[PDB]
Amino acid sequence: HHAIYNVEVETGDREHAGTDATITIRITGAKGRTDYLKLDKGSFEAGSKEQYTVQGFDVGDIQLIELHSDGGGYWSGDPDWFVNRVIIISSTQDRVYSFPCFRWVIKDMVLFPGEATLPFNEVPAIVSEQRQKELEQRKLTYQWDYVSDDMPGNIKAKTHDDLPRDVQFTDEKSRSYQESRKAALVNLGIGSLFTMFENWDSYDDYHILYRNWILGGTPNMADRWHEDRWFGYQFLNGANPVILTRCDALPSNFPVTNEHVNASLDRGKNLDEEIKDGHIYIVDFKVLVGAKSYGGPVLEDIGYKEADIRYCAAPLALFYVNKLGHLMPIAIQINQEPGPENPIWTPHEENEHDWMMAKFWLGVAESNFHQLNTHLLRTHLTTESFALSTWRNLASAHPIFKLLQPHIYGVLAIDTIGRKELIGSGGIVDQSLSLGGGGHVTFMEKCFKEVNLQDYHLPNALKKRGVDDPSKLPGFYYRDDGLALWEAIETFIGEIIAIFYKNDDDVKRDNEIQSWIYDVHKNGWRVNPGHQDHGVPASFESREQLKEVLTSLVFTFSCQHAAVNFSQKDHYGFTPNAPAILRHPPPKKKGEATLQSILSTLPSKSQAAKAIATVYILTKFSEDERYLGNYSATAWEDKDALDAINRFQDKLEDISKKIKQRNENLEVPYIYLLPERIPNGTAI
Ligand SMILES: [Ca+2]
Ligand SMILES: [Ca+2]
Ligand SMILES: [Ca+2]
Ligand SMILES: [Cl-]
Ligand SMILES: [Cl-]
Ligand SMILES: [Fe+2]
Repeated sequence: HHAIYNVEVETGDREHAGTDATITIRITGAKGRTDYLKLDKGSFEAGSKEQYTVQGFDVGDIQLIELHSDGGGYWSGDPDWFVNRVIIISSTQDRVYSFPCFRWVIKDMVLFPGEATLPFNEVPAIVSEQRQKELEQRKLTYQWDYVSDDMPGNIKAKTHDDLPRDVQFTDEKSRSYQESRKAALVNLGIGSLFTMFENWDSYDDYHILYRNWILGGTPNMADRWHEDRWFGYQFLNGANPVILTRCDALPSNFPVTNEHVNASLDRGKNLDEEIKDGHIYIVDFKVLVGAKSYGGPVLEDIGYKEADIRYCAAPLALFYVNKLGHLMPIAIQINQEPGPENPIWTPHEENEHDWMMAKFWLGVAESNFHQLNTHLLRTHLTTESFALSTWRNLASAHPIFKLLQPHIYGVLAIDTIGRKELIGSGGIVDQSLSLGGGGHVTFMEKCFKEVNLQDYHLPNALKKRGVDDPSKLPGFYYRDDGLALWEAIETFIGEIIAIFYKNDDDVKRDNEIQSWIYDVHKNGWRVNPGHQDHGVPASFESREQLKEVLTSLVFTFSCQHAAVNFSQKDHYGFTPNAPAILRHPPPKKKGEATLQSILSTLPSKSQAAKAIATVYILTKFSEDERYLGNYSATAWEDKDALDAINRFQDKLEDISKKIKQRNENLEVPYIYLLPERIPNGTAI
């Protein structure tokens, strides 16, 4: 009683997926196991589907398989082998066994047939043993490390190439990244020569700086940045749509009166009435107090007491929804502590240059807050903790591992690269931000102390901010598109949960999902001295709770990151629209600003050029990117999971059509939350 096994192996299409190592396969079932059988005839190229017929002991019902690679011979260039799937038919069994993989094969790989399972679901003992062994190994490979006591946990890895191959960039992403860095150096050098002796004379001089870059079009604020309406617009639909809140009373330290702003109001009501009516909005950049900027200045409540010396601010700014539904800037106080030396500036300044300068100070605060808090910390660095916990704690056979895989990809890679090339001394931030030079890390630490997982729940966060009423605050497309996508992701995730978890007891009994959240709770977002609670539960008690955390996480990896990252070309491409460095301290009296003093405070030509270069690198989509819901490289087998995926993709298609229809009637289409433009993950 031998059996004949027909074995088909599908190698992934990605670069270097293939192998010339000698490959064998051991088959285990109810009756025993075969020896390692050779899969020897023909090549294993990328994208190949290769068939083998091997004979051995009849194992009966197949329960697991083991692939072994000899790691190549002397001439083998890249023996590591990326395997999509193995399909086996045994001559003795009236069944097709399907073993999804979608992971790199180094020397040994154990695979199980059929649908995903929770750890307590009934399977052969040998399957449970192998599952436990996988997780033991994961914990050795995937280890916690920390920038400081005040930063979320990251993966331990010296450089990108020290990362497990499963979490490195694909070669296509590495090429996209490395080529972007080369192109940026070339464009910077050519632009430097071209503008070398230019007398930087006017705001329009900065337009030259994006001209020799492939950005996907002229920044859409280039022609309108100087208009108060479009300045206001970007607090809803630009790169940092996260800080504006409804103002139900002026802060005590921001003493704006009806006299300051009455000339801007246009619905027939005074400031107090407009506040009650829900048409008054505010930003408060208080968190920036104490920030250390390059060259040494330290920000105080009052502001500040040839060298590269940079400045920031902690402003408050007031906005008004006018009768046409436009969000208009109506008052700015550049720093926190009000008085004659830190007054209230309005669009009605006697000296028009004073109002423009006030707007630039608001923009510098916004840029440093956006790049470091909204983007780097609150997408990349904080979600990285969850990516790491997924690898540490969820088995590859776990349905939530399968769900998260397409979404967690990239973040470990880019952050590992970034801990050198973006956050590191001399790096991207140091050249392009006021807070570069070291103050940027302290600032992220300060922000992290306040981070709560509830912040990542879009509907709750928009409601908390008072920005979710379209009748009071119209024209807010980040909200509208974000909420549509939140709902689609939440529906999908709930349907997936319902397939594998039949009730709350199933969640409670799932030791892997419990380990997963506890690892983040205890080791990931550590509540350390001086930290607020981080809102990370120590355990899961229900399917609804599991859904809310997964939805928050998936939405952040994909949608949130896209909205605050890929919006950067339009926001920052024309430097005066959004300066990230200022070179002189703020005014201590009114009447000082001239075009010339403004141009000397704004970023230099080369500072501006480096901001553009940075944006170019951080916004480059890889040629192998997969966008939201594209699950072509996922390990699902369950028919009901496949159906839930179908419904999700169809819903995303409907959302995409609705967004395009909405956009065809907009002066400035809002495109960053189209599903075809949202990567599954945070990869750049
Ligand atoms: Ca290879
Ligand atoms: Ca072949
Ligand atoms: Ca399908
Ligand atoms: Cl055998
Ligand atoms: Cl499955
Ligand atoms: Fe990013």
